[PDB]
Amino acid sequence: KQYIISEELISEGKWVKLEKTTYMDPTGKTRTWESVKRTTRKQTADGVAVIPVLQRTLHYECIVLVKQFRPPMGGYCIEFPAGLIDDGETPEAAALRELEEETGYKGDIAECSPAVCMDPGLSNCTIHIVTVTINGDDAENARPKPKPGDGEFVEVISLPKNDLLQRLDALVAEEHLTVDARVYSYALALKHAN
Amino acid sequence: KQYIISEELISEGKWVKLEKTTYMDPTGKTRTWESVKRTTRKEQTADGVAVIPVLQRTLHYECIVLVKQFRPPMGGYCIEFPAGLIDDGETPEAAALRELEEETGYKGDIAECSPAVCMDPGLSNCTIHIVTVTINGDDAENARPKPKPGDGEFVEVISLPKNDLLQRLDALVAEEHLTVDARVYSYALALKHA
Ligand SMILES: Cc1n[nH]c(C)c1-c1ccccc1N
Ligand SMILES: Cc1n[nH]c(C)c1-c1ccccc1N
Ligand SMILES: [Cl-]
Ligand SMILES: [Mg+2]
Ligand SMILES: [Mg+2]
Ligand SMILES: [Mg+2]
Ligand SMILES: [Mg+2]
Repeated sequence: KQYIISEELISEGKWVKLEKTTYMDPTGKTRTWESVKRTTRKQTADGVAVIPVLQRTLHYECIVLVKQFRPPMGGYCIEFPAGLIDDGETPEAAALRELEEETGYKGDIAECSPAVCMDPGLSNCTIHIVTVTINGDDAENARPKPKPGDGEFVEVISLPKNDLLQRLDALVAEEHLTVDARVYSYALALKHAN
Repeated sequence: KQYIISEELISEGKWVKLEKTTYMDPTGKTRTWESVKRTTRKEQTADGVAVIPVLQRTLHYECIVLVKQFRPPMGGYCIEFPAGLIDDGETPEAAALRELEEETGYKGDIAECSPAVCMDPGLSNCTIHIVTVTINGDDAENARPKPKPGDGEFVEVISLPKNDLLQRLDALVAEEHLTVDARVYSYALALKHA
C-alpha cells in the first residue's frame, strides 16, 4: 500500500549521504522523509555484527565485546565486534574476518541472520547478525592477537553470558560508557528468557 | 585518550543534520569523521525510546508485541519494537507508555528502563532508552486494544510468542518481503541461546 515515489539528494559526503525521500502514504497523500544512506554498499547488507560466544571448559561462557572511541557519539562505546562487508564477500566470511581483526579470536559459524535494519526511521543501514562460537581451549585462541586496520583502535572486553546485563550496567556506572542497543537487547533477553 | 576537537556542519535538514567531526586518535594524530545527528534532540537523556512489551495473560504463553510499519529510508516494511522520540520535558518511561498506547493500543506497566544506548555509533549519535513494559492482557482496558496513530503513522500490530520468537520472525520473513529490526532479532537470538 505504501511505496517509494522518488529520492532527492540533499548533501552527499564521501562515506555518508543525506537524501529527501518522497513516498506515498496508505491513504493516498504524498509525504516527505529526509532519509540517510551509506555510499560504500555494493551486496546483501552494509556490514556484519558478530555475537562471539567464547567457550572454555571449566569457565563461564563469555560474550566477546569491543570497546572503541566513536566520533559520532563523542565517546567510548561497548559493541559487538563489527564492520562492513567487502566487495565479493559472503556475510559469514566478513564475520570471521572482523572477529579476528578486532579481537584476535578464530571462530566457527553457528548461524547467520538475514539482513536486519539498524535504525529504520533514520537510515537504510542493515547488517547480518552472525553467531560465532570460539573454542578458547584451542591453541590458536590461547594468545589472541588483534590485527587492527588503519584508523581502528579496539579494546577487548569479555563478559560472562550468565550475568551479561548486570556486568554491562556496572561498566556504564563506573567508566561512563554507552552500551550498544543490540548488545543491550541481547543482554536483556538472556535475563528475560527464564 | 581519544576526544572530539571540532564539529562543523555539512548540511542541516528539518529533522537530520550531517556534521564533519574532527577528533584525536590514540597515537596523537588528527582524523576526520562524517557524523549524522538529529535536530529534534535538546535536553533529553536520549533521542527516543524502544518498548519491549511483554503481553502477559492467564493460561497464555507470554507474547512480545511488535509493530509493522512502512519506513521510507528502508524503502519497505519493517518489524520493530514499538518506539518513538521523547518529547521535551517527557521522562523516558512516560514516552515508552505513550508510544506503546499510540502504536498498539495497549496500556502497559513499567518493569525497567535502560540507560541511554547507542543506535549505530559508527554512523550517528542517536541513542534510546530500552524500556521493558508488561501488559496485563486480562485487564478490561487491554481487551480491545485500539491504536491511536498520529499524523503520518500507519501501524499494524503483530504479537508473537516469546518461547518461539525467532522461528516466528523467520516465518514472517519467508512469507512476505520485509526487514526485521536488529534489536528485535538480537532479542530473539538471546531467547534461543539462553
Ligand atoms: C524518524 C523520525 N522521528 N521523528 C522525526 C522528526 C523523524 C524523521 C522524519 C523524517 C526524516 C527523518 C527523521 N529522523
Ligand atoms: C563506519 C564506516 N565503515 N566504513 C567507513 C568508511 C565508515 C565511516 C567512517 C567515517 C565516517 C562515516 C562512515 N560511514
Ligand atoms: Cl551459540
Ligand atoms: Mg568495527
Ligand atoms: Mg576490523
Ligand atoms: Mg514509532
Ligand atoms: Mg509513534
